[PDB]
Amino acid sequence: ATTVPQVVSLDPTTIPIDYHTPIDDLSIEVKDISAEACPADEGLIVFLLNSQIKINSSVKDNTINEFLKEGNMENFTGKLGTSKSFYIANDQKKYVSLAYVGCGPANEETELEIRKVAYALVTLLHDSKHKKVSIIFEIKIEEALFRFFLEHLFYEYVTDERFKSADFIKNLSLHIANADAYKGQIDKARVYFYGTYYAAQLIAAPSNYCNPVSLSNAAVELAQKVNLECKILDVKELEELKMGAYLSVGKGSMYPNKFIHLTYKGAQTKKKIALIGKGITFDSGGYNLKAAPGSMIDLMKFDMSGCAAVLGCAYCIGTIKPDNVEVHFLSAVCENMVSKNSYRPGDIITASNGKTIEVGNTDAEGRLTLADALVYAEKLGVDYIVDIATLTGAMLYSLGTSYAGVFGNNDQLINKILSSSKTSNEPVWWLPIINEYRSSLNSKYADLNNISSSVKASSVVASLFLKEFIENTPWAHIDIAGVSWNFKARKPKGFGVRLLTEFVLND
Amino acid sequence: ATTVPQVVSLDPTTIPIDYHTPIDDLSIEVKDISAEACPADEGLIVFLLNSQIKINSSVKDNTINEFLKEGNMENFTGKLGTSKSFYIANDQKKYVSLAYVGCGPANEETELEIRKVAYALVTLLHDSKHKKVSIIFEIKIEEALFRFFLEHLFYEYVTDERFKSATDFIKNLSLHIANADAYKGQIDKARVYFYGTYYAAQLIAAPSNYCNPVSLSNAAVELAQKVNLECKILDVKELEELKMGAYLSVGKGSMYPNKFIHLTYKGAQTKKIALIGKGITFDSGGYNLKAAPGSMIDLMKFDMSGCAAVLGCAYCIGTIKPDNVEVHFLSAVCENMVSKNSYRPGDIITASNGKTIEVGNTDAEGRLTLADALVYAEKLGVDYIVDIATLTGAMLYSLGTSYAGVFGNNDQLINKILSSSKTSNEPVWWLPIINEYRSSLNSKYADLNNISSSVKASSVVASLFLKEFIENTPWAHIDIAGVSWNFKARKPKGFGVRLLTEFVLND
Amino acid sequence: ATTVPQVVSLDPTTIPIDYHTPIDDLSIEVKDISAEACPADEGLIVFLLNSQIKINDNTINEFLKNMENFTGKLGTSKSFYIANDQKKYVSLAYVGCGPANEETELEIRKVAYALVTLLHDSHKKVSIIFEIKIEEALFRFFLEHLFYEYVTDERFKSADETDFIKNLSLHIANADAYKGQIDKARVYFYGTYYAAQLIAAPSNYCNPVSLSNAAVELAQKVNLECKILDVKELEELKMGAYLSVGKGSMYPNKFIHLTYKGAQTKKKIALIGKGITFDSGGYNLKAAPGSMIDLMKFDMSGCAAVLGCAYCIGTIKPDNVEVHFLSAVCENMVSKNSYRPGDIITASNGKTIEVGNTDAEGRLTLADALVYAEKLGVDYIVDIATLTGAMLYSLGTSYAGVFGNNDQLINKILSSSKTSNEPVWWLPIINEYRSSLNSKYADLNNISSSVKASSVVASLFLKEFIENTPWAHIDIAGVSWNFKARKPKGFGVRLLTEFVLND
Amino acid sequence: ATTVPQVVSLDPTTIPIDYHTPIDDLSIEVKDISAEACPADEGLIVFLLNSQIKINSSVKDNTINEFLKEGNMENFTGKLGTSKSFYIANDQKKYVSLAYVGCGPANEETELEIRKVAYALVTLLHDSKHKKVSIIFEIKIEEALFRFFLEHLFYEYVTDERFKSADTDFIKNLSLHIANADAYKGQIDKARVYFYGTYYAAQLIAAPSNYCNPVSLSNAAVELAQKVNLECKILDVKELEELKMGAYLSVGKGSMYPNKFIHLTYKGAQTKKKIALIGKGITFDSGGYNLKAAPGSMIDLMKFDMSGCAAVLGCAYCIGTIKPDNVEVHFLSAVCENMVSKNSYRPGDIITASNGKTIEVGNTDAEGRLTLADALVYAEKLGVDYIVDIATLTGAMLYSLGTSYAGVFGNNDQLINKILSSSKTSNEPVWWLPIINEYRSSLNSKYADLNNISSSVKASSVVASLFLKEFIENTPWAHIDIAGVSWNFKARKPKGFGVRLLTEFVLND
Ligand SMILES: [Zn+2]
Ligand SMILES: [Zn+2]
Ligand SMILES: [Zn+2]
Ligand SMILES: [Zn+2]
Ligand SMILES: [Zn+2]
Ligand SMILES: [Zn+2]
Ligand SMILES: [Zn+2]
Ligand SMILES: [Zn+2]
Repeated sequence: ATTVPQVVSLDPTTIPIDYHTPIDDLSIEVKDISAEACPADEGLIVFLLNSQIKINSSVKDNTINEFLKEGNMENFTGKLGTSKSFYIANDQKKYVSLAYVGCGPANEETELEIRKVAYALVTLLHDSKHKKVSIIFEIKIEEALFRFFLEHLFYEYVTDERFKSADFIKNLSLHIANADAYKGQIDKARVYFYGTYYAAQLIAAPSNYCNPVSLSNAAVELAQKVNLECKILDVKELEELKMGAYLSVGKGSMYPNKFIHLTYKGAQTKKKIALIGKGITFDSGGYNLKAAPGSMIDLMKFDMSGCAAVLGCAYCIGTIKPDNVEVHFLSAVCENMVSKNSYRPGDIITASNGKTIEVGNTDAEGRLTLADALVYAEKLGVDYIVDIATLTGAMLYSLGTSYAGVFGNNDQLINKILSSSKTSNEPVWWLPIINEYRSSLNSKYADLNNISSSVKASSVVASLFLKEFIENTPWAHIDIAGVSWNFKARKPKGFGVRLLTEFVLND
Repeated sequence: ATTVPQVVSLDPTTIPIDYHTPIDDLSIEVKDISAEACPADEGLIVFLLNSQIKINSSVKDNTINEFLKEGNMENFTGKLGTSKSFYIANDQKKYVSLAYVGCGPANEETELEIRKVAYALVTLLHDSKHKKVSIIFEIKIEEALFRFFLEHLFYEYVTDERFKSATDFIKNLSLHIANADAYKGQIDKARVYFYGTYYAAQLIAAPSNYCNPVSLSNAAVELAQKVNLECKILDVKELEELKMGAYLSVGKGSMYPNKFIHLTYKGAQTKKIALIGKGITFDSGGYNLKAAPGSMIDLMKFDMSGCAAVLGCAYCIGTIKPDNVEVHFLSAVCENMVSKNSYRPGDIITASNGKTIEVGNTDAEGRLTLADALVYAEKLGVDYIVDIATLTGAMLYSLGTSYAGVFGNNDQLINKILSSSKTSNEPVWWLPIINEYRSSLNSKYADLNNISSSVKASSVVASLFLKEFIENTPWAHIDIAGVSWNFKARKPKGFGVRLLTEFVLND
Repeated sequence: ATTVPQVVSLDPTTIPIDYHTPIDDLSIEVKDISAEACPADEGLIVFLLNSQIKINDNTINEFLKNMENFTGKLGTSKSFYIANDQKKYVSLAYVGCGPANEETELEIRKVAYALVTLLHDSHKKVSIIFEIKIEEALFRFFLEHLFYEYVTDERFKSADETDFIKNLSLHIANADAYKGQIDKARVYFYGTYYAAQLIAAPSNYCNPVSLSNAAVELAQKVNLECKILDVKELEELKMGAYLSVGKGSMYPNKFIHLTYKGAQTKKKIALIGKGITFDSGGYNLKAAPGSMIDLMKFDMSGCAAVLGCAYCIGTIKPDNVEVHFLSAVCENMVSKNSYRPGDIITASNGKTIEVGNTDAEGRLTLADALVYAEKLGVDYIVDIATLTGAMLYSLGTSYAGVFGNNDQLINKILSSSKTSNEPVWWLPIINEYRSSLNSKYADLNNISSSVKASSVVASLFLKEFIENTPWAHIDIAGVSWNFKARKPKGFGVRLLTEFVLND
Repeated sequence: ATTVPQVVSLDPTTIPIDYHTPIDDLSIEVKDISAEACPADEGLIVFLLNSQIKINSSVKDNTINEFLKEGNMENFTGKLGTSKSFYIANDQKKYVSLAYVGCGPANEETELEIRKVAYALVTLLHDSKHKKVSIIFEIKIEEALFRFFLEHLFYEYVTDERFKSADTDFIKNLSLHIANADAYKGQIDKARVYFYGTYYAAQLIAAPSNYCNPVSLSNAAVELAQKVNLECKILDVKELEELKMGAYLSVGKGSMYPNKFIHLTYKGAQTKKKIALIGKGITFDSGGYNLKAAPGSMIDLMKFDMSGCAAVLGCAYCIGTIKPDNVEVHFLSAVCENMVSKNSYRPGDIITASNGKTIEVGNTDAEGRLTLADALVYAEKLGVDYIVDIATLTGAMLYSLGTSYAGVFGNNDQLINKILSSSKTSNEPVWWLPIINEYRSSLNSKYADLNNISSSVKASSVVASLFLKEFIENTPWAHIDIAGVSWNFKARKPKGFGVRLLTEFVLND
């Protein structure tokens, strides 16, 4: 591991990462709701019900089953997110916990409803210490949405304690009709959960823990754990490659720039893919400092969410090991700071493809690092290039906090991203690259400016800028500035890991 | 002729409207580029050419035709928007004006390129006083886009002089293009579509002291008489009987009574559509006054642009008179002012459908008027309800100034709007109604709030609020807040007229 | 049309004005410091000295030759009590004036303030010894400012003749030359005091109706012709710009037009003053930090200065000059009836104006006043008005700016500024900015698209309503109100009077 | 000291400068409009005409001359900036390019109109492949404005491509036809020199701050002094500390580039006035800890905070080339960079100027006047007759005089009127603004002798001039504030404002 520079001896030198979660010690069984009815012998028994629908399945325990047949759920409505739990004596006179969780109207369940049900369920788990949990699915739910339910359940259940100064559930039974049609999703849920969990752990780490050096060290360790080729480019080689845009952003930082390049090569029993993640470990804005009201400087540790989503996907692909596919996981990591050595508003810098860029705003630094990453990616000779980045805060005013935005130059590639959004249940919406705004990026002296003089549609403008660094490879750009961080829950979502993994696997 | 209330005798009482334009005195002829070559007789001959392509057409005048054969256009390269013009003597010793206008690379022309070509060409006309103009189309262009070129040409050519304190225009226009017979059907359509846009732009550009709820409803009456449409203007008392509490609350603070415009077209019996346009003749914001930097209060005469596009569509439909269709043109017209009688932030109002609304912001008044208009429209028993409105300024940060956004509850109707966008060449993009934001509209005391507490995706939120007033009819919503007013040119676009007209005619 | 409309019975119906001041009960005499020496006697004796220069009657003329601690610096002061031939009494004071022969309007304002501070903290007989060389015009200015700082405005206090000086003696070398400036000071002081009283009057007291009634009262006191134009006459005159501004006010517009005609033994002048009794900003409301909405009663300072000069001219009554005192008075408020941002209005000369900002209303009223003044067939048109807050960032709070279309008229304003000692600085009308006032639909916009030089833009707008008459424009937005003292200066009265009397 | 420090190897180490323009390859001739009438034999012919005035000059080609006697102005008004182009066969039946250009009403042309006419014609030169051009002046212009026309023509004709990644066809022959041509022939060489001096200053200003830093800028001055043979003296930090320039040195504390004080000296041949020209030279102004973060602070354009230094160096080129007699000129600039760092000076620091006066730093973004203070002290120690400083000092200028007229302050009426006279003959507009003594107390400090800003007076341009006057004791001194006029916001380029103004001021003394 490369040594992390420190100011005082108390500065941390590694990112604490939990490579083991309570889910690793969890048994998970899918059982037919009728032919393998829940015994209700210990722990928690949760019924997932639709609005104004009564319980229809049975439990093998006579006492509990007789209570259910009374059909008295008090004021439980089945309304989405509502909950009602209580303890009751079994046939062995042990007290088990029964619970109803509402799922909304029947046949209208989407990722939204799934997340609300999983959250309400985890609220009861955090308020208890059961060893066995039984979930009775009295709802119609597709296989991929069933897997997503388990992924989100685990996401809400496992808390992050790495930065606090201060016996979980061991068996999980899932009771649903046609159980055999869902068993193939269980161990996929394990992988997708941890990849998302890994990404969130990197995003939540504060910037004094997660810096360009420690984050690159973590990618080196990751590549060894899931058996990937690993290459970390240092400043000297970056200078040789003429990555002027990427190197200029890091000038003001005490941490040297680190360009992560991991490669997965599957068994030959064809397609080559480049995944690029924005990796700004902390974005102060530069001399265009984030000082305006609402600029959320205290949350800018999450400007490497794109890089985390790529590394989380690297875990998933490195674990699943698909055949006949080659994937490169890339991220130009650095830190955007204020210093005597920082690059200034108005500076003109040269990208690795020779194009000159006038820096109209140093807080638009992400696209500068992506420009050199895109040029690097196209030089690899891949069939598709996909980048994911917390780019434009204007995403909060367009799609908002639930739906990410995808831009691209190839309709076929865009449709693959939308498909993976459906099977991963990470919502994405297609937005246009409007050529009429291109002229607002013109510069009097440089080839381009990195920000627009006239156009307020920042997300569309930023996509136009990035497009200038792809010559003729199918390319797509996913802006997760609005969806990466959950402002209400004050935690990351790990958004993008499952989306990118589905894109690689279906290809 | 309802009397317009005045404060001083100098206050105007009508909207000046030009029912006759120079296009009504212009001859338009489409001629084959080779079999009816341009004679270079008099006036202006403009060659529309692509990048790095030589002139291939011919003129019947031998002096000029010999000049063209030399193939020296100096430094004109064909780049989009560029132009070169000069005067040269023909076979009769008369000085003719020749010109080249660049249309960009070949086979890449869209509504964007066409608008730029038409603008560069009109620059030459406004710098001249020719009686005859000949446009030589050396480009590949589809019929609908060819019609659009003419519509926009006239749009840039005819200037608005109604408010200047201060015959002289072209009389013959010849269009030389290959396979000319396929384009002749478009001319009369261009004449009607142009004036529909021209008419809408005149209502929008009229200042609010001229265009108030009374004078604009008077104009709608006159329009209905000139194109034979059924007309009905609902007054305050009838609106009170219909319990339009939301619409009426917005107008409480104005010296002009509310006026609900209802025009109806019914074609020969040889589908039923409701078109709703937002009609705030001036939006001061109310007690949530538009005082923040960048709120553009001086331009808020444009908050009736939706009403203008509906009336412009009414002219087009009332003139073309299609068969087998019935269209209702609706607009709840009012004015949002500050007064002792104004409704306050925090007031709870009741809509015509019984739902109570807490007014979290008086500057979110358009959706309140549309709410009662949607209830009114659904009572008519129509097959499609489409509204168009300058709703949310957030559109400037999402799609920007070129593309309008469309929301809806019915994918088949949304796709009909998208299809109408392609054949009208008024760009529109489909944006989602994200149900996760609906709870952001909940009110502690009323059924709904009119603005969100948490979500900043203002355009999505507004669409969720409007949806609460559509019970069971296919409905679509077009947000033209970003595209209606051309900020750089300081004039309106008349956006929506041709989009909505194409919608009615196609089915 | 002459009674002030009221919302409640307690709303005031007229402006309280003090037509008599303690200065009218004060006897003033100029004595030669050498010939008729100062007779010490009993009372206050004030010494006006320069820096590092020492003083040069009863007992203390040998007290004439001690003061130490007092250096003579500008504003410094002392005190002492004396023997006398008779004996046992007085006060005697030193007050500095800074280095010798470096006295301008600034130094004398501060000297007069220090002397008034002595009087405010204390007699009936006062003597001021002028051991300084100041010319006759600045000598009158010292007495004008002394009275200005001495008379307090108590019209709006709730608390309730014997409190003031009654005899003032001024000892100065060659005193025969200054004797003529005494009565001119009395006239000039009250003209400035009168203007200040109107400006300080709150907007609920001073409104378009009560201000026009005050003009009616003033004209009666100096026999000036007075004509007040009402809405109906303004409509037939087509003053659409001026009437648009007042649409949202509960007070009807009132156009003041006084006329003075001297005895013929020639020159015709038109003086225009901006008269917005309160400027809320309209729908372009003054809500940003720094907009000073609580002080916008001073947006009729120009009208106040014009009426104050009407008093002086109506009192001095110079020969061979005809003067017209004009002010389109109104109130800029927010209401269902107010004109909106973006409205297009028609001025009385036919030009259409797009209202890019309802807080630029002053120039709309002046536009119709200028057209009105030019139709009177005069030789010079001078307007004074609190137009642009940019003046605070240009010349500041001490110097006013003057623009115009005629160099000779401008230099006459500049020379009047020198003899009136109201500082003014000449600023340019830069024609390159004219294009920024173009409107896509109207002939003109009232504000600029791109140019931030806002005081220059405003003058370009005003110029559009003068066809072919010498015209000058004085922007007093920065100098009218004394922000640290929280009172008006009455700026412009003496400047305009000097311009009229010198002709 | 001369090495440019770099953070990465890709950081530039020199300011690219075009020392050769297409104007250097263009032949220019002035011919009498009557005794040497244009032949209209080849190339492009442009007539400069006033509104509603017919063509009055003739031309040798009888076909073209016949075309001229016939109107052919059916849509040409002569309105300012309008034009009309023709292709016409001459006596030899070859097509000739001929164009009309409107200059507005007669006898009303100022620098404003001439700037628009020059722009209109650059369009025709760009849209024409003719490399021989003849301009016929059918308008009344004095010598100085005629020179200004050529200067601005060149300014708009040449483009700055030093920072484009892409990539010389220009006009080669220019004939100027005007009445009484003999009186205008001397303006040609002057316009050539005045143009490049303006062009050179605009190149230094347009250079981004990572190219133009205190080191590379002083090195450019060294190179300029060699090319034009001037004495060059660059004072480094150690000598600056010896001279006790605490104000100037405090501003650059937070920069990675060391302070560089440029001192160029011209001494004309003896056949004896001494002038000192000081330019503000902040290569980048972030504002310091008083960071430029407020809306409209234009932090992305603050590479132009050395526009004064550029105008002085551009003047040095002109004086070094023209080489007037019996004049000694000093070209000074205290160059530095105002940055945020652990080493920067803080708001509220008290620093000591080289004349002993202590200064409380009420705002670190008012650093320009602090560097000028030590530069003014240095300048008066030279014992000169006039001191003139030029600086992008107060953003308030944009609200007072605006984008077209600069402001001049000073302590000497005679020098101020010389600056105003230079403004008329250089056609760089300037307006005289007052130093109002009543605001002086607003600069007093409870602890220091002075504050660098006022907290009560908002007339910041006047206040700044009052501050600078505290560092001139007994020498005629003028101060030219070009913050509003230096940068053309609509065109997005510098003007090189001040070069010709200062050169005219030196030459006519
Ligand atoms: Zn950023
Ligand atoms: Zn960032
Ligand atoms: Zn609104
Ligand atoms: Zn609205
Ligand atoms: Zn105002
Ligand atoms: Zn005002
Ligand atoms: Zn600064
Ligand atoms: Zn500066």
